[PDB]
Amino acid sequence: TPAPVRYPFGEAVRLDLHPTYAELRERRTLLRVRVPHGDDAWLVTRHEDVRTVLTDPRFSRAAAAGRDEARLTPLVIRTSVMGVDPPDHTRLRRLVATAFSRRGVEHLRPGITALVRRLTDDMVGQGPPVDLVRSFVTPLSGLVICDLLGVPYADRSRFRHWLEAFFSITALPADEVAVRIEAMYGYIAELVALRRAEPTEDLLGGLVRARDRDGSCSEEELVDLANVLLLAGYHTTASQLASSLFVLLTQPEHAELLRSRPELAPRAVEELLRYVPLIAHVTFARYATEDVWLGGTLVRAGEAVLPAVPSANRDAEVFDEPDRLDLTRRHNPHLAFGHGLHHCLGASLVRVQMEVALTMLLGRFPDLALAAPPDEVPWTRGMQARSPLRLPVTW
Ligand code: HEM
Repeated sequence: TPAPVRYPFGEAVRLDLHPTYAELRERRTLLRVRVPHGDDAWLVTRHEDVRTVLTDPRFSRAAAAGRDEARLTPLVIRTSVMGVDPPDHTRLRRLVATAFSRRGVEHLRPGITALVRRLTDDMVGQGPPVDLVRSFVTPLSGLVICDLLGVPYADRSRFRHWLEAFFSITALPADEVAVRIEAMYGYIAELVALRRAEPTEDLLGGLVRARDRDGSCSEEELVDLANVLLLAGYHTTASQLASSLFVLLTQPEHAELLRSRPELAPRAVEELLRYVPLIAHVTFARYATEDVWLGGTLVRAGEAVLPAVPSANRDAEVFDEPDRLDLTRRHNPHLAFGHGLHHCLGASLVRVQMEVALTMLLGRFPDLALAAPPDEVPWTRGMQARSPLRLPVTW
C-alpha cells in the first residue's frame, strides 16, 4: 500500500477545484489518502469510477456503520436511508418515494411559484441593495421543506443553529457538535410526539402513522429520516441555489442568456448542478464487501473508498469543455444527485425550486447584478457544502 496523502488537499475556496483532481483523472488511479477522522480510504475521481463506488453492490454503505468510518467530520453522522443497504433501504425509501417523485413534486409548483412571487414582491418594494441569501434563498428553501415536512418555519431561530453542526468539518469543536446534534434529535422527537395525539396532513404525520400503524420503521429510524430530510431541504438546497446565483451573477453573459430564453431553465438547472462543486470535497464513504479492481487498484474487502463527486462532474471523457459553463447542454449525465441506489430523493423538488426561482428572479429583475466585487462575497468556511454567506445585489 502507498504511503497515504493528506486529504482534503486543502481548504475548498469559493467554487474552485484543487488541481489534484484533474491530474488523478488523467492518471486513472485511485489515491490512498489519510482523512481527518477514521480509516484511510481510496479517493475516487473519475466519472466512470465514481458511478461504480456509488451504486455497485460490492460497495456497501451499511458496512460503514460497523467501522470508524473514513470521514471529514469529527463524529459519525446517522444518515438514515443514505447509510443503509437493501433490504432496509427499500423498506424505508418506499415510505417517502411517492411524495418526492416528479409527478408528486409537480403538484407543489403553484405554491412554490406563489412563494417566489411573494419573496420577489418584497425585493421590488424594498429596493436595492438586497442580500439575496437572507431575502430570497433561505426563505424559499426553508419555507418549502418546512411546509412539506411539517416542521414549523417559525422554529428556525432555534433549529437553524443545530443544522450547521451536521455539516461541520473544522468550524466546530467535537463537543459543540455532539451537543447540537443531540439537541436536534430531541427537537425532532418533540415534533414526533405532537403527531401521536394530533395527527397532521404533512410528511411527518405520514411517517409517524407508518411507524405506529404499520411498524415499517423503528422510532430512531423515523427521527433520522425526518432529520435528513430537513437538513437537505433547509441547508443543502439553499447552498446550491446561492452558489448557482453566485455563478450567474459573476458570469453575467450566461444570466442574460437564460433571461433572454427562459425555456433553457431545465438545461440550465442541470448544468448549474454539474458545474457548481456543491460538495466541499467528497460524499459519504463506501466499504467494499469483497475484492474490487478499479482505478489501477484492487480495493480489498473491508477497505474504504471516498467518491469525489465534483471531480467526476468535470470529467473530460463525459462532458465537452467540462470546465466551461454551458447552460444549453442537452444531455447532462452529471452525478450531482448521486447515482443508482442512493440517487437524491429530493432531485425533482430541487429542480422545480431552481427552475422557478431562477426564471422569476431573472424575469422580474432584468438588470440584476452584484453590488460588491465577486472576490469580496463571503463564503462558508470549514463546512461540508459550499455556499456564499451573503449575496449583495442591486438592479
Ligand atoms: C441542490 C440540493 C441537493 C443536492 C445537490 C443533493 C445531492 C445529493 C447527493 C449527491 C446524494 C447521494 C449521496 C451519496 O451517494 O453519497 C443525495 C442523496 C439523498 N438526498 Fe439529496 N441533494 C439535494 C437536496 C435534497 C433535498 C431537498 C432532499 C429532501 C427533501 C434530499 C434528500 C436526499 C436523500 C433522502 C438522499 C438519500 C437517498 C437514498 O439513500 O436513497 N436532498 N443527495
